[PDB]
Amino acid sequence: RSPLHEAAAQGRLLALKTLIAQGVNVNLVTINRVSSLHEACLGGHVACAKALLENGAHVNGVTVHGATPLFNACCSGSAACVNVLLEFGAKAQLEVHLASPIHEAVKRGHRECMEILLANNVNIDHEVPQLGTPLYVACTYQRVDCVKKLLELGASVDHGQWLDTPLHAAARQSNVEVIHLLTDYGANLKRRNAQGKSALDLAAPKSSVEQALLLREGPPA
Repeated sequence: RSPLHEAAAQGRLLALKTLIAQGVNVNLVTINRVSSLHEACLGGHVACAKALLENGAHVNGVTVHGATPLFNACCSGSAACVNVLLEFGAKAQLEVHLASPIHEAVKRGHRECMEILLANNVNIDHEVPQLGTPLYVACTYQRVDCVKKLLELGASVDHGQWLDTPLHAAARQSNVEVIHLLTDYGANLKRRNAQGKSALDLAAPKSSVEQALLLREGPPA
């Protein structure tokens, strides 16, 4: 790990540009194949990221753990970083063995980063194995604004993590607004998951979430 890595991690633009000017290797990576660009993006430091990109940093570089600069930018929640990476040719949706930027953005409630990725043609219903769709992640982590936006953009309401629907995920949490939003957008309140459980079955007894499900569930057909 180099001085450039550290300047990038800290968001120390003047030090970073000074080091670049001296001729240090912009693309030097650690044993985990982490570049200075990876560290700038993880810190959400857009000016440092752009300076590195201007000097030939690899916009689609992959760490040993499958992280790209774009994934790291989605960890930080810096929309500015996401934009500059995409400007320099970052791939928005990645192959299966690489960490998914949009799913991390949604998990952390970074709605603007999510919208930018969707605007750059990431599949709104992209189901990462065992993680689920963006809507499923949003429901798992009680990201109300992300849930609302995804539904409005046409996310498949029942598409989650194989048989676990977004409503099943929401039922395990404590957010009532998410329950009504899913229901309003046509969620199937009756269907059962891989454990044979309905959303109502999953809700905590006497909880507000359970109450919401009870109030929205139609009568026996």
